[PDB]
Amino acid sequence: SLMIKVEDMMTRHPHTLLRTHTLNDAKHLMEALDIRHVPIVDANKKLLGIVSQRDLLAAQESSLQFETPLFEVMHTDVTSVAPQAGLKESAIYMQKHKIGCLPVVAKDVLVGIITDSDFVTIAINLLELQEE
Repeated sequence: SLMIKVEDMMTRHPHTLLRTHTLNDAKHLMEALDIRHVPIVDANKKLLGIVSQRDLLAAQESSLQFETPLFEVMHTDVTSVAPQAGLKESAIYMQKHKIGCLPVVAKDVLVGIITDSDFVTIAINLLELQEE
């Protein structure tokens, strides 16, 4: 039994946006950092939702028929986890429920995110261990 917790492998201090910032802002932020998930938070860093590249692409495609506020784009259903959660359990949850990115929250405050990028890092460290 490995005791790895979500907080041990999550991306800490993720870049976030206010709900009144726009699709265009989230697009730009995603391009600048080459990321695909931007949590939406209030002034006290409390998680309100999250937008993915897929969300932005679907809104843009659905418009061909940039200024939309993020609160209109983000899904009203929000999945999150606590930082003390076990890593294997949380990954299995993400797998089973087809969740690509899982925000990590403590007392409503966003403390981190789990993304595919975090699993790459952890796969590398495990393979390195297996080699050693």
